[PDB]
Amino acid sequence: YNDGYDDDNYDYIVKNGEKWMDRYEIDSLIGKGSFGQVVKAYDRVEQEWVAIKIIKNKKAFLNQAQIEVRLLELMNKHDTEMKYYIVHLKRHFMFRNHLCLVFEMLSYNLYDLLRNTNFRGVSLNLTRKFAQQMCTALLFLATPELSIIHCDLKPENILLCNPKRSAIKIVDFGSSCQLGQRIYQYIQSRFYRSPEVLLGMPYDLAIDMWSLGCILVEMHTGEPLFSGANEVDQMNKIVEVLGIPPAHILDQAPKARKFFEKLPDGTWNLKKEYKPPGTRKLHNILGVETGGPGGRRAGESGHTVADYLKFKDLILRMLDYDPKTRIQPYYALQHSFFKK
Ligand SMILES: Cn1cc(-c2cc(C(=O)O)[nH]n2)cn1
Repeated sequence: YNDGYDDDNYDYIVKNGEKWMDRYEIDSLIGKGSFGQVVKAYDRVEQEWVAIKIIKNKKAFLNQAQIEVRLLELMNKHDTEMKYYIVHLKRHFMFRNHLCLVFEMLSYNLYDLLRNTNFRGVSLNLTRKFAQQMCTALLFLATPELSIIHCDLKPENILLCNPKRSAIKIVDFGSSCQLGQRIYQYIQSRFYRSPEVLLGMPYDLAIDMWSLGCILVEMHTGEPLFSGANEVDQMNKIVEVLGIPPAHILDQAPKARKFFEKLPDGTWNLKKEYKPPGTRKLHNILGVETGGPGGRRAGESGHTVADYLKFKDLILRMLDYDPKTRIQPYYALQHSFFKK
């Protein structure tokens, strides 16, 4: 395989200590994905640490990574400080028949941060810092020239700049596209997957705001909001919290009847275990009136009933079933939850 450089997965066989083009010293493997691998490397020439994404030696992944490079370079062009919430691609090159994207070195992902809380969550004040940054990132992505749908927002794809600060960036535009082909695909990681995608409808940038709402509840509670074992379980768990989707959505949805039944009067209900629809209130999940998630924020700074009510209002607006009326990033940033 590839003069002995590749395994039977078309991944490059990483050897710690290896030196590339008399410039990069491979330190270690920090990441694996469907695209290939991510390694920590010291760039001798610029005297800095870098994350090198080594794409599999297979034309499908190489072609996809060429779109990824194009989108990252498109974002890099922009003369705005909002692009500093997106991972910086420094350059790319072909090496031993692998396309390599050289990124800035970031730190732990938000999933590592949740594991460090022992899955009990971070303060509302830290959740607020992360929410403000992520809404600015999505405001940037929805710049008309860009119109980029990330398509895979989740804690694992949000990384701290460094382990000491609250500063974060979005990584992994490997699954990303520009708005244009209004088509259905099976996309987003299941826990963070929007009702429109579950329902087989075409998607737009609002799917990233759905994911963000799920992420921010999980950051504070310590656990995924909607942890489906499959699509039916995923939709059932969404309906536990938010109730039955609007009829005008289900009437247009190719996969409506995978989860719902149309009754003789044209109203819809869940198909033939689960809490009844709308019984698992976000009010109760967040512990608005009971000192936060499992009561653990009882008498803490900036954890008032009014603080929780603002958070709950913002999340409910991000978890709108209707992608047309789902809150857009600018209006999220104007939300009273951010007024301190
Ligand atoms: C620590 N670190 C990981 C990364 C990184 C970037 C990506 C990506 O864009 O796909 N994946 N991992 C950067 N720094």
